Amino acid sequence: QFLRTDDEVVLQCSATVLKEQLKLCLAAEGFGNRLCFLEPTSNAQNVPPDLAICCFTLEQSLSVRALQEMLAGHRTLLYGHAILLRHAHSRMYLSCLTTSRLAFDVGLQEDATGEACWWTMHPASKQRSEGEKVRVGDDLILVSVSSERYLHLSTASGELQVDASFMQTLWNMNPICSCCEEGYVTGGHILRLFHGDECLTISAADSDDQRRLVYYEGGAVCTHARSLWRLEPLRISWSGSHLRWGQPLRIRHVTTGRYLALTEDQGLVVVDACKAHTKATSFCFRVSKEKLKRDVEGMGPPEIKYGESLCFVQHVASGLWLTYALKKKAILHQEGHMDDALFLTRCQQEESQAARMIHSTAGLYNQFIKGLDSFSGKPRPALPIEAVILSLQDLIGYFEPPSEELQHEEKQSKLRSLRNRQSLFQEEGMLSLVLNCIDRLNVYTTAAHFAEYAGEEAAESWKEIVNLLYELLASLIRGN
Repeated sequence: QFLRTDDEVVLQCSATVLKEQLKLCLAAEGFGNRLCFLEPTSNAQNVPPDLAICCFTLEQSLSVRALQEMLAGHRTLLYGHAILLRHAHSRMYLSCLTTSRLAFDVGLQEDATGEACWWTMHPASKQRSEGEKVRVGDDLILVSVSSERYLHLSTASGELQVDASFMQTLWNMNPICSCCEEGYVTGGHILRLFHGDECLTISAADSDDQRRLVYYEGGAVCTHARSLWRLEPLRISWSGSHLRWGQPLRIRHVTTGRYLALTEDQGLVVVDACKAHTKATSFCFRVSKEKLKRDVEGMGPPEIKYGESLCFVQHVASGLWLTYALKKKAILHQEGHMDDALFLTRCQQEESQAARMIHSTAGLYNQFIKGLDSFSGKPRPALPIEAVILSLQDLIGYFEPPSEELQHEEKQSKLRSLRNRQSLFQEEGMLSLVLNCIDRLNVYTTAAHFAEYAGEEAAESWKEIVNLLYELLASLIRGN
């Protein structure tokens, strides 16, 4: 019950809305948007929150003298210590920026250099004092080392934001996962479900089923992003704890961001987050199909292990089994089949990171296209110019080939990674998506012609965006 280094945590805070208390977590994307925002968690039962981009890892915890000395294993956090928080997804570091939305902005930093990415911990009442072990559940105050300001929740002008202000905000460092038993399935893990080879998946990009149906498919899918799922149990705290037979959970598709569900209309499908309520979205792993405890504040008993555990998947509300009707459709059925038992294989981080990058990129460029069609016919919804420019720039660096000066053995390995990272993006329809943005923009002869249908301000980035889109297209194609 004490926070240590290399622990996954979220930074939670409280706010009152419509005479009711709402809990909010510190979230950031990194790629495309460095700025931090707040993800509400109170409404979890109706709408699953976007937890993946909330998870932070406690890298280091140092005394004021040690941090000054560095600038010149599972260690416990003490009050007065300065911490380095690493974003799980982006691999970037939580830092105090130099821009203002007299207060700075809070966001992510490419590399942990200087004092900007360090935050000191301080007791929130008389119950804790400098040098005491920081306990799980404690309220705390966080101070930016670079600016000497508080990690602060803002209520201006009419929305909830984060910044570095002279006003104080109480923060809870709720633990996600601690040391876990090696080879066991925990929450927030990204994996594949195997049958018998065959794995659970949705159809390829631009398919006729609108990506809403679920299939058992073999061949190349086992190495594609469309087959990856994130297990999300119904608890914000200790969601990263060992999964247990019978424990309810949501199964989220990574690239599409949709949730495995049972529908009165269509049956077993995949559903939008805003329509993913508990009754429809809750599944569990069963040891068998027989007729058939109390949730714990910890990692709990390790029950399900990767590869070795054969699991039956059940829908909780209906008690229906996950079965089938080489590509066969996945259905929910009362009796199912004697061979319904799946096994689970953990997906490694490079593939896992890429799948999420696809999700964020798809949604952003789809917003950019939708905004273009709105004024396509109409001459004279703000376009995400800033985010698109940064997204493009980030992915160009992501796909950038190795330096020619690097050693042959290291070059080859780096080439193989780049190729596979490209392959994942390609198989998720990224080329068409980049192309669709180019065609829409090319409808215009010059930037001024574009300014006749869009803001002159928007037109000021027209040539930049179009060059960056072509540059990405080249980087996605290059064979390496």
